[PDB]
Parts: sequence; structure tokens; C-alpha cells
Amino acid sequence: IDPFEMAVKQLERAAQYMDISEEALEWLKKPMRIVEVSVPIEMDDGSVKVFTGFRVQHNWARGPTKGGIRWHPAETLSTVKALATWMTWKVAVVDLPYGGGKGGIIVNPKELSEREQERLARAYIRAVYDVIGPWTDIPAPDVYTNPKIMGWMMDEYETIMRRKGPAFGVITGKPLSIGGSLGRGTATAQGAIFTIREAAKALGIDLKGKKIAVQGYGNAGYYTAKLAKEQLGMTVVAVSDSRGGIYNPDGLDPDEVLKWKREHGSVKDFPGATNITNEELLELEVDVLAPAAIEEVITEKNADNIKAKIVAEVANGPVTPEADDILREKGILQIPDFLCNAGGVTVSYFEWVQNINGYYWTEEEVREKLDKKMTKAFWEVYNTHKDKNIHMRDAAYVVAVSRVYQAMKDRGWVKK
Ligand SMILES: NC(=O)c1ccc[n+]([C@@H]2O[C@H](COP(=O)([O-])OP(=O)(O)OC[C@H]3O[C@@H](n4cnc5c(N)ncnc54)[C@H](OP(=O)(O)O)[C@@H]3O)[C@@H](O)[C@H]2O)c1
Repeated sequence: IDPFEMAVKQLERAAQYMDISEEALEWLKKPMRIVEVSVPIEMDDGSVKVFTGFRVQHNWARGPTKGGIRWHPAETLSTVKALATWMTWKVAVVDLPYGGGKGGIIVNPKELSEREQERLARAYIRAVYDVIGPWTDIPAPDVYTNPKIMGWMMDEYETIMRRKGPAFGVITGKPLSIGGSLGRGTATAQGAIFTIREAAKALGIDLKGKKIAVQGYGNAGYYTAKLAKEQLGMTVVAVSDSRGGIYNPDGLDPDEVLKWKREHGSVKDFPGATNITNEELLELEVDVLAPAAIEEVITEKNADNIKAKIVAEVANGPVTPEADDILREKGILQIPDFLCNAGGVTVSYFEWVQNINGYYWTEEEVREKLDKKMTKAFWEVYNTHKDKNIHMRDAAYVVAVSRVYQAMKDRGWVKK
């Protein structure tokens, strides 16, 4: 509807910058498989309640589809389809043998208990077994789905499969006790850190004691700031949550910021730092900028006032396309949000590899492998963005869609 057609429009805006076939563009627009299921559960009161579950596998030319599961009351098939179409290219940009998928249940998990959550997860797996699998479709954690739910669903899948294969590999984000992966907690942020270091290297600027402004202070934002300070030599000077923000040119301690927010519910009035708002945060003179909160933080109204040299879109959708154009014509190097947030997808791929191989990597090995994947993804995007003189998002889209086109042409799906 709205989101699916938005994804289709983004795909066409990418395709007009590359030599793709018309039949391939049409094939990419239509998701390969959509599964609607009536997921039944027995409520805690003894009644039976049926929810609507969606499993959309957008494409599997490059390999088994990889996609999250979302439990949000406002879910429609359009949102699932668009998101699946979108992490198709997420797994494409970072060179994974994956397709894109999305799972969803039209449900309000706020008033579902632990028993109800377990039953709903188990019943969703019972409904969507025939269309999933370790080599076919790998669900992953997403909004309102925590690794406890995935332990439950892996249990159900191994129960139904009778443990004939690598059950652990059917889904990702499982608890560390049963087929979990190290680096899953700090994954997206750490991959964003590798991309930030690579962008600084490409731009020609060194990160020793530079300035980074991080907007949004969820787990991802705190990890991004902490890892940037610890590794890159970043002197973070300002961080904001939804409620408010702080500024301190002397540098910040992300551990202290997290402690303050936990103690007081927000980062408001952190000691030693002036209280500022998010719009104050966006225009600050920093070297790196990283938005990690609600989508479309940067708008056309506040794009020409950005002074940061590098923008790392840690959060999804944070910059409007015309604001992206403004930042491009300002000499500001960006990082596409789906290219930036590819750390979680890369570590989920790593977890799947560990499950399939039966061998579990250390946090060290995971870190170096994520480093390699993230660096090659960013460098491919930047090199296409240099050769074709196109935007960051356009370059990443070109890389992803070119890979998917090559996968289909090799599979024979599209003869042209
Ligand atoms: N792109 C991908 O494919 C992919 C794959 C994996 C992960 N990811 C990313 O990584 C994140 C993984 O999700 P997450 O689980 O880490 O989100 P999270 O922020 O840890 O959410 C956990 C939720 O569980 C509840 N909770 C926490 N502790 C609890 C306790 N002791 N008892 C009861 N409830 C508790 C919390 O709400 P209450 O406290 O109110 O219950 C909270 O909302 C996602 O946000 C996603 O963006 C992405």
C-alpha cells in the first residue's frame, strides 16, 4: 500500500541509475512468496484467540531468505512486504548468501503474558513451518520480539522437524545457552563503528580525538557512542534521547550517561553538561554525526545547517531524501542507513553459519569477520559512489540490486 509502494519507488529510483532489465525490475517489485496464516492460541482464560500472521519472502536468488519477526498491532501486509523487500538489499549490500524476508503477527504483546507469548510464538512456527527452514527462510529478532521468543520458536521448530537437521539455524538471535552468538548485543553499533572508521579513512580525516554527536540513546546509541569512544578515539560531546539531550565539549562518558538515564528515566540534566534539545544536537560542529532514534530526524528544514563531516545513519530512515541531497551538495559524506545498520544482519548470518557448521566462534573471531564484511560492504558502496558520481544511498542500492540481478541471471530466472 503506502510502505510497499515506497519500497517499489526506491527500487525504481535505484534502477534508473543502473543497467537493469525491465523484466528483472518487475520481478523484483513482486515478492516471491507471501504466506498468510491464522495463528491460533489458547488464551489464559481458556478461550481461543486467532491472530493474523504474515511471512513474506521477497527474494531468494542470492540464497535463503533472512528476515525479522515483528509483533505490532498496526502491522499490515504492506509493511511486511516493504520491509522484506528492504532487507533483501540489506543482505545484498554486505555480500551475504541471503534473501530478504519478514515475519509479523497483528498482535498487542503488551497484554500478552509469558505463557501467551510462548504459545503465540509456537503457534506461529506451527503455521509457517512449511515455508521456512534453515536453508529456506531464517527469522530474526525485531521489535517486540526478544531472544526468549526465539528460544521458544527454535524449540517448536526442532520439535516439528524431529531434529532431522540443524534446527539452531532456522532462526537467529537465539539465547547464548542454546545456539546463541557472541557479539549479538553490540552488533549493529559495532558494525556502524567499523563503517565510521572506514568513512573517515576514505574521506582522508583521522579520528584521533575527534568529535562525534549521537542523537538517540537506546541500546544501539549507547553502544555506538561507547565503542566509538573506546576504539576510534572519539570524544563524544553531545547525546540526546527522546526526552532531551546534553552537551559537553570536554567529552562524555557513555557509561555515566547510561547510568544517569537509568537512574532518572532520561539523560536530562546530566552533571557537567548543558541541557540541549535534539534540534540543537543536529546542527552542532562535530566530525561524525549518528542519528539513533525515530525515523526522519533530519529534514529539509534542518539539512543545510548540518556542520558534521560524516553522517552515520545508525537508525533506520533518519534522513529524508532531499535532505540527503542537501548533505551531498554540502560536501558531507554520508552512510546509508541500511548499509550502516548491517552489523545486526551480518552477525545473524554469522550465527547461522555457526549453527550450520556446528562450530561456535569466539567474540574475537566474530569481531574480525564482521570487520571484514563491513569494510568490504562500505568500500564497495563508496567505490560505486565514486565511479558513478551518485549518492550514498544510490550507490548502496546499485550494489545490492546489481548483486541480486546477477544472482537471478545466474539462476536463469531472468534471461535478459
Ligand atoms: N536486522 C535484523 O535482522 C536484526 C536481527 C537481530 C537484531 N536486530 C536488532 O537488535 C535488536 C534486538 O532486540 P532486543 O531484544 O535487543 O530489544 P530490547 O531493547 O532488548 O527489548 C527487550 C524487551 O523485553 C522486555 N524485557 C527486558 N527485560 C525483561 C525482564 N527481565 N522481564 C520481562 N521483560 C523484559 C522489555 O520490555 P519490558 O521491560 O516492558 O518487558 C523490552 O522492551 C532489535 O531492536 C533489532 O533492531 C536486528
